[PDB]
Amino acid sequence: DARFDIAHLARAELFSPKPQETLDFFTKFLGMYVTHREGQSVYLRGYEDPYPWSLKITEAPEAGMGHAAMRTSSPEALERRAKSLTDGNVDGTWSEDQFGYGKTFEYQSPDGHNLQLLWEAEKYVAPPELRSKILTRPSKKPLQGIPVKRIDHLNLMSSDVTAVKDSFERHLGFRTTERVVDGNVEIGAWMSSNLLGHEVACMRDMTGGHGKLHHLAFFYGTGQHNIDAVEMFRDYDIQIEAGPDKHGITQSQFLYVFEPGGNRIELFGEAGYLHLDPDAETKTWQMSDIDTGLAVGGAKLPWESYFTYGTPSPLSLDQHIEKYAHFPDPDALAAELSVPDELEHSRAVADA
Amino acid sequence: DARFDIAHLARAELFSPKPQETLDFFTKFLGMYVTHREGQSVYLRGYEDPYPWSLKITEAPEAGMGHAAMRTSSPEALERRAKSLTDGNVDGTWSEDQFGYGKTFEYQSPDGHNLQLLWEAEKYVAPPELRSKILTRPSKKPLQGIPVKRIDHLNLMSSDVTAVKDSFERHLGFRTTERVVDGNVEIGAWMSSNLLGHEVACMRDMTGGHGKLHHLAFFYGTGQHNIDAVEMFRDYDIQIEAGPDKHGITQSQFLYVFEPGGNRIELFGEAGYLHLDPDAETKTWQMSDIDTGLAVGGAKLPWESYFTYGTPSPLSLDQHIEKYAHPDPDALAAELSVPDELEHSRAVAD
Amino acid sequence: DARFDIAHLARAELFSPKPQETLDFFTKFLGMYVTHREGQSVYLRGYEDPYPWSLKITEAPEAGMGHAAMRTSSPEALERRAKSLTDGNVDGTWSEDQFGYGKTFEYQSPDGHNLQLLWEAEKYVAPPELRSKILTRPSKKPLQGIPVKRIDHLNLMSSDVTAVKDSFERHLGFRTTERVVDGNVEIGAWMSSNLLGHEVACMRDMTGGHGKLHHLAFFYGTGQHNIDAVEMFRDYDIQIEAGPDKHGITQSQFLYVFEPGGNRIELFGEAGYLHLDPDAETKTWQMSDIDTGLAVGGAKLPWESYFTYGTPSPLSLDQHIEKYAHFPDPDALAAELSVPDELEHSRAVA
Amino acid sequence: DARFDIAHLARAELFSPKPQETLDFFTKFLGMYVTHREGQSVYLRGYEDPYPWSLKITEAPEAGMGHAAMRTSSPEALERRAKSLTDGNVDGTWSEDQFGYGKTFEYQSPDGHNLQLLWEAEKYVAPPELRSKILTRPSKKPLQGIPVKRIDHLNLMSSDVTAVKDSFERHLGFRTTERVVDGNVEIGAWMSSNLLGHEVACMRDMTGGHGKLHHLAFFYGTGQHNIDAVEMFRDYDIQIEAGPDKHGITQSQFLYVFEPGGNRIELFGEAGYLHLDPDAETKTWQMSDIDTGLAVGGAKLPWESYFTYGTPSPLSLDQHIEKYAPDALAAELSVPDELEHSRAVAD
Ligand SMILES: CCc1ccc(O)c(O)c1
Ligand SMILES: CCc1ccc(O)c(O)c1
Ligand SMILES: CCc1ccc(O)c(O)c1
Ligand SMILES: CCc1ccc(O)c(O)c1
Ligand SMILES: [Ca+2]
Ligand SMILES: [Ca+2]
Ligand SMILES: [Ca+2]
Ligand SMILES: [Ca+2]
Ligand SMILES: [Ca+2]
Ligand SMILES: [Ca+2]
Ligand SMILES: [Fe+3]
Ligand SMILES: [Fe+3]
Ligand SMILES: [Fe+3]
Ligand SMILES: [Fe+3]
Repeated sequence: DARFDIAHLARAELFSPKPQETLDFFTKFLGMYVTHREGQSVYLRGYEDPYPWSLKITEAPEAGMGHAAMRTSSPEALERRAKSLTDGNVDGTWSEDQFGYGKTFEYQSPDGHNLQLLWEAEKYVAPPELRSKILTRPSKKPLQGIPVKRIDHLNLMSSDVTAVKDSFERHLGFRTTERVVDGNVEIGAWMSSNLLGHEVACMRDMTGGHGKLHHLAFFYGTGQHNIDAVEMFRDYDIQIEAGPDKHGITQSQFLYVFEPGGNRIELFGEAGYLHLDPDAETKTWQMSDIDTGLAVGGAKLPWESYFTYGTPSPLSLDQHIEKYAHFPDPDALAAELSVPDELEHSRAVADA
Repeated sequence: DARFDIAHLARAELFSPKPQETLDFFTKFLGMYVTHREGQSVYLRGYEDPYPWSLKITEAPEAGMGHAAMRTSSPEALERRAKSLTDGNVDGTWSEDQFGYGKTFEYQSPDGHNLQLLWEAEKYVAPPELRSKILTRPSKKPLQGIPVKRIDHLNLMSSDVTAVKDSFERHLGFRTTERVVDGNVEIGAWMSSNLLGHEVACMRDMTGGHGKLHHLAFFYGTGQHNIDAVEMFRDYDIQIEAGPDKHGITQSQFLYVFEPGGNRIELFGEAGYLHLDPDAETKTWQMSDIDTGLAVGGAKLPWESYFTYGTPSPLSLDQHIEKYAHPDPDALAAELSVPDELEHSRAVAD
Repeated sequence: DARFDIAHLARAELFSPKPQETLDFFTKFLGMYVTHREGQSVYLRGYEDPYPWSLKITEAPEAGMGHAAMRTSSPEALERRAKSLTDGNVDGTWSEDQFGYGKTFEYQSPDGHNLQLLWEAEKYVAPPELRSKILTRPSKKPLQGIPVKRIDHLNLMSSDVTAVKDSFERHLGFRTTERVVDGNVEIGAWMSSNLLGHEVACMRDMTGGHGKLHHLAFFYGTGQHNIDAVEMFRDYDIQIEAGPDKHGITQSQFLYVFEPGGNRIELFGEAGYLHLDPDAETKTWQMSDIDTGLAVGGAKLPWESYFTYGTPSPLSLDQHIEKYAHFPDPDALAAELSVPDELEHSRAVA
Repeated sequence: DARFDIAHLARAELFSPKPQETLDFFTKFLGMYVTHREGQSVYLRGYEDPYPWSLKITEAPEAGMGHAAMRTSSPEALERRAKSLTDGNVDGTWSEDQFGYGKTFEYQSPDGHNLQLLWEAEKYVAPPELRSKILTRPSKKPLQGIPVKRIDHLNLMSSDVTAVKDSFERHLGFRTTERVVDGNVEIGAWMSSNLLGHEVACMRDMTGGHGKLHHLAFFYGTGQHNIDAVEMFRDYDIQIEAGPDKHGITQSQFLYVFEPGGNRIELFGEAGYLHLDPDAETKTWQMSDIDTGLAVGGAKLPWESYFTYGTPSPLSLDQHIEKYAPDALAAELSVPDELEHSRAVAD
């Protein structure tokens, strides 16, 4: 019974070709605290992240995810999960080289995403002047930007959603709370080891790419903060993809923006739907279900980015939107033909 | 100085070919109180509308606005406004035939919209069991749907925005707070006689049509109520056009839906930007300004309805969206008349 | 490792001497669905409660909690927890007499609270016309009142908080996320088996009573809905105890009211602080810590009800408030002397 | 017909004996822009204040209101209002000595409050990098604190509420939208020249004092910003008096705090009830009406500060709360018990 072996998503690393601008996004707009700098990397936490960092920004020639690490529910759970992966012929490596954390198992998803498992995590203790009167809160909410509380979840792009889902289910004990299917093909899976709808999702890469990041998400817990965040991004020249609105899938209040390095960042409002029922069936969204899945309100997710752009991208975001909006390309048409039309021409999709 | 002669938008009448479904939308979803029924009409108010009705639903073979009435700030202001219109060769009629109101001056905008001015308005008094402990609140907030407080504003579609704007400015003393221009052509004007951004707007009908209703708006004052409303509309099968989001123009939180009779209804969240500065210049939105004007967030206003559909429509809403989403030489004529920064804005979906 | 054996709080039963008024509170104000009636009981769920009921209202001569049931994470977990309790000399009984559920283990807390454990629970299926387009949502959000999504948590009053806490920790595998201490005495414990701050809390009965209910809580997930709920309760004559505000303890947005039968009901806004860190130390609130624990904002929790009234009460709520506000009683003064003054004269207490 | 002669509340000046801490409160917590410094004063605006300042912070030995200025609807309206006041034997002064503004009429309320009228007001224009894409918004919302949009309203404490009300009604053309009465005594009056419930209120000073400031208020327009603001104030050691909640009177979402200099500041959420009906009767709140007037929710307004403390105060805030938790008893006997022992009052 692996169900309870993974506790939560501890941290993630973003690659940025504009590391200072990425850093300024996370500090000046999202009010994250800087806890460490070393080499070409800067380490940040939200004010309610429990460990010394949840986000690592690393200078790189391209955008994308350096890794994501999940924290286990015990040291024994870490041994059981690492052994399951090894016995499943997954190549792993043991490391202990990150500030604030100990012994870490590194491996790749079936599509090449860098994933990590750990137990050993230091509990962040604030300097006295940053301690909160709220005792569950390890540091005061900053006075900068619209500050995020913590990391929320990860959305991976895969050439094969089922292979990534089966890895999380079989080796990590995750359940799939919700998925989107087109005939017999899984094009999205939302997975969790706890009450959350998901901490890890996987969506089909319609461009044939491998091992990409769709988005990293941070948590506000309040829908208004997405309204405040989008008004900030609009007036301070950050590109907005879609939202604020509410996904039918997970019932999460969402806002998607592009940080200056080109990674897609999601801001999450109200937690939404907690999976208290311990043996709920997977909810499967068909193409007849699909419209509400994307957005309860009037929001339209752009075809030319949402369904096709992740990081690293062989094209700039501008070049990507150009190509997939046809500003035809055989690649763009291949993507269009692989996607079912109820999804492609949904009232919750706009095609530039 | 006509600046202060119009107090507010008192009421509007919608025509509906599905009058019971229209009624059910306003009572079951928007929790409006029914205060009267007469002939082919039902009369409603939101719980903070001050007079016995703000909304009249009238059975008709087509959708659209039967009329809108503005209340003046005094009986003398009513005489001054009616005289200004008469002296400007606007042909008006005096009537006194509506429940809850008295003497009314009826006239047409330059584009044929049925407009009215009145002073005499009964103050709604609730039955004892519906009185509020909040003394400015004339009736308890209902326990039905996501209830609207009151009427908010009117958006008129016109072949000629400037002619409609000039009428409100010159004859009613309105100021234009904000407008959208493309070269020398005004494609929208937002007009007010008070601190509100607007109680009356006028937007260019890009199909060349005349005298249509773009939308009637009702007020919540809370952005969350647009979120609650859109979830209600989504799960109870009302068509949603755009929002919830926030218009840069007026800084209003908006949600646009179609009531079953085909009229566009807007739900307004937070009041937004109050015009306290008594001599602010008109803010002119160009096509370089335009994206934020439509929506601060990621909302996309559909080309195929928002810019082209109003009531009455020579086409059904489904037939309209079919035609303007495609080609039709009429749809292409509309596309060529609209500037591309507006047409291909990141705040427009085709 | 019992940590993961309990999944969540499935349901609770309230006793009411005004059963029809209690039912009207939960249906007309809180928009709960009625799924079953049997004997002198009615069974209700919120629109996102997974089983056919989360709330049972039972006619009785006094208010209070008939029982609360927790659902296990497997059938094996139910056998393990029942065996732990039996091996600990706790008297249990096996039953299967409730609509929508199967085999149930009934036992009493160390202070006499009726607690139950079960695995077998039917999944509620709505009639076709009440199914949601939101596939995690088993039934549409109703158009009545400010509807609650689901049951949230339980707050038990005990003569001995530690005895109740040790039962949940040792027999059910709960962790204590937060607690309030006065010297060496635990006067509150907040306990969870999952990411929630708590599904079960226990607070010290300062009157020397045993086995009472402090409150049952339902979930909105949205702070505005506590604002909407309190405005509804205010204008429709429900007694409001405190809030809306936010507890420092759990970081939960709260509103406390009394349902007409005399039970204290809490409405919860935003989920607040999720316990993602699997081995966080218990956070201990002292009397120097205390003010923020009660309320982040300006809310004052009334001494004369919050700290002293639970159900069943030897007095009516009005008689209770009379006695503990001294409208002195040696019993009221005994309660005052047992409570530390930092708690009693906190800026978060009136 | 003076009804339309006053447009809005342009600005106010606060006195502070802790001028730097007061400044830090308005910049670090409330995100106000500093536009000028001169002598012992600093000038600030919210990002949607139309003129170069709405707030002036002035070093002084005691807290309180230096002045409040209302903007008229025309230059002629300024001449008419000034003439009405002088014809009523009110002592007025003409001045033109403030940054961002021109010709000003200064006078005192019947109770000694420093009030001003002006027409001439410069329109603030942001530097290019601070201009908003929202064209009605003259400067970007700052990235600092929970920033206020603009000044909202003023609440004056008076030994005689009726005398202050009569001045605003008869000389400035304000209407009283709502008031609280006890028998034939006005305990509160909420006054407006526009759709707002009020831009000026006056409440009875139960201590027998004269000419005090109860509070100055700033606008968010969003209830959540009061929630965000109170959490900020709680964790950064600002004293919170009451709220967040909603006043039945005006239907305004409110939060009351003390800035470090001792002045009471109110943060306003949703605008609430707009007075569109041009000839609504004044709504009179009795002592049977009273509970909802104070707070729709569970909020309790503290007797020991809310009903008795204003600036300048002969006592520190701490000394005031100490005393009001013969003078305290005189205050208690003058206040009717339905107000004093309301479920919306804490002692
Ligand atoms: C399209 C549905 C969905 C749901 C939850 C997410 O966090 C997300 O990015 C997308
Ligand atoms: C397109 C800008 C705009 C602004 C305010 C409105 O009420 C509206 O309907 C439209
Ligand atoms: C006194 C702190 C507290 C915290 C959370 C609750 O749900 C509650 O009822 C009380
Ligand atoms: C006590 C009622 C009330 C109403 C509006 C306010 O601005 C205020 O400060 C007080
Ligand atoms: Ca296709
Ligand atoms: Ca064009
Ligand atoms: Ca039974
Ligand atoms: Ca004591
Ligand atoms: Ca003089
Ligand atoms: Ca008294
Ligand atoms: Fe996501
Ligand atoms: Fe509108
Ligand atoms: Fe509780
Ligand atoms: Fe105020």
